[PDB]
Amino acid sequence: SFEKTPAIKIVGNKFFDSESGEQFFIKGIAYQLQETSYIDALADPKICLRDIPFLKMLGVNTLRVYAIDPTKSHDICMEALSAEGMYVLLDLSEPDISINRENPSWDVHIFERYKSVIDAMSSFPNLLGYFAGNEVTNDHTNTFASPFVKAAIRDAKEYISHSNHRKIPVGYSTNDDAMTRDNLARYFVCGDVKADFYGINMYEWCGYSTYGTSGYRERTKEFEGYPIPVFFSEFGCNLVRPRPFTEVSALYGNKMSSVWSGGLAYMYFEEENEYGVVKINDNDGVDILPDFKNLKKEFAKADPKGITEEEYLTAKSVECPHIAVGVWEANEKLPETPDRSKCACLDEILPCEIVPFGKYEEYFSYLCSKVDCSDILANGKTGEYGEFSDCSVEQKLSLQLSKLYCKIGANDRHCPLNDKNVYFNLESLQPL
Ligand SMILES: OC[C@H]1O[C@@H](O[C@@H]2[C@@H](O)[C@H](O[C@@H]3[C@@H](O)[C@H](O[C@@H]4[C@@H](O)[C@H](O)O[C@H](CO)[C@H]4O)O[C@H](CO)[C@H]3O)O[C@H](CO)[C@H]2O)[C@H](O)[C@@H](O)[C@@H]1O
Ligand SMILES: OC[C@H]1O[C@@H](O[C@@H]2[C@@H](O)[C@H](O[C@@H]3[C@@H](O)[C@H](O)O[C@H](CO)[C@H]3O)O[C@H](CO)[C@H]2O)[C@H](O)[C@@H](O)[C@@H]1O
Repeated sequence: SFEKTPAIKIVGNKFFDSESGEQFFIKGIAYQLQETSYIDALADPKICLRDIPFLKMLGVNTLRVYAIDPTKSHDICMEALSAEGMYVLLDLSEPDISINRENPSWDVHIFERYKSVIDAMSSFPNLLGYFAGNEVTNDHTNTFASPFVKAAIRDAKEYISHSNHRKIPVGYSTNDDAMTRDNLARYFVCGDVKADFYGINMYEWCGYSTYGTSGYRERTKEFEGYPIPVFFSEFGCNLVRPRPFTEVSALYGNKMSSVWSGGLAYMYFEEENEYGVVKINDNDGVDILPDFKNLKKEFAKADPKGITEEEYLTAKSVECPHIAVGVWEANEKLPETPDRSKCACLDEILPCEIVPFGKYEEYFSYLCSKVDCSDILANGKTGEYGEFSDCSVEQKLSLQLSKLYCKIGANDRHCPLNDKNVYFNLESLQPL
């Protein structure tokens, strides 16, 4: 039974309980432990079942999870969360498969990761939403990554739309860099492709601050009227400890409740970073930390006054920020939808291949000085994306390798790169 967690839907710039029609406010906490590189606590009952009683004590209705393993089952933990009225916001990426902010690509390999997570998690009514990225652009030196994130939002939403699944919204989580934040917010709702919701990692309020002095009043005025639901995807500056979490009183108070859809404290687990509200001891048990009681009391007190779906309904294109060198370099034109079938054709017909099974940079420099690599380049500043720029890194390399091989024209099965990962593709010899 998922009865205690009816699906949440979006209307305008607010979330609503699809059953009751009442506005949904996130009272959340990030929940992520740190042969996958990441640990998927939601795939392991002995972990989630240990923590849910403590999560219940805190009074949260939402978790943010940054990484799941889509090859594992999640029904036990997802059902156990639902039985306690808890929802999940989930990143689609993982640390080893994410859009690289310094050298961005939107390709078949990352898109396949996104689809796998969607197919693993979409059956659960308590899946609140998916993030198609987290703090990808994080300052003025990497704004050209944002078009790739926008393409990911577009493609994730279309993949969901064309699937049998409930239409779980797809949004974005951003940092709070002063020089880029206005542009980022506009960009993710500009043109034809928009985030469904927008989360900000918000650490402006530290210690015993106030609505006016923290910056919260300024942020609230800035996001007034923003066309999609907005919330604090993280909060909980730890400058002053134990964290009193008095920001929670402001966030759910009258002024902010009309703009913000709540937020998620960072975070459940203590990881030698002084951000946890619990610490897992040597016996694998939960040791409650001084912050825990303060977060619990603040959430307990928080009673946001929202508006109902029906009354919101009877109440009611964004220009993309211009480009300026060194300041804002995210083109409105987005990379294409990665095409697994097109790219899979490279695996089959190319004479020279590099297996996935430091290296990449060196080989690109070598090959791209011998052949024209335009067809695999992706430029988020100028909005120029080569025909195979959506293929995997190895496919892109193999293409250039094969071009060089054909340019040489020796036709002797010697691929012109000495490396154990290079091979001649015998299928290339087979006529289609
Ligand atoms: O900056 C250039 C380098 O970028 C490298 O790729 C990164 C990629 O590693 C990153 O993965 C993110 C994680 O960093 C993120 O961690 C969460 C934290 O952001 C948060 O503060 O704490 C939680 C809980 O502890 C962390 O899990 O998790 C998300 C979701 O799984 C991952 O997407 O993403 C960056 C932007 O997409 C990306 O640039 C790249 O590997 C390097 O080569 C490059 O030098
Ligand atoms: O500079 C880039 C950096 O910005 C970080 O966001 C900052 C906030 O950290 C900062 O918060 C200030 C508090 O630390 C201080 O104690 O109080 C003052 C107000 O009196 C706060 O402003 O506020 C600025 C501007 O609002 C933010 O830009 C981001 O978390 C981080 O993502 C980014 O790298």
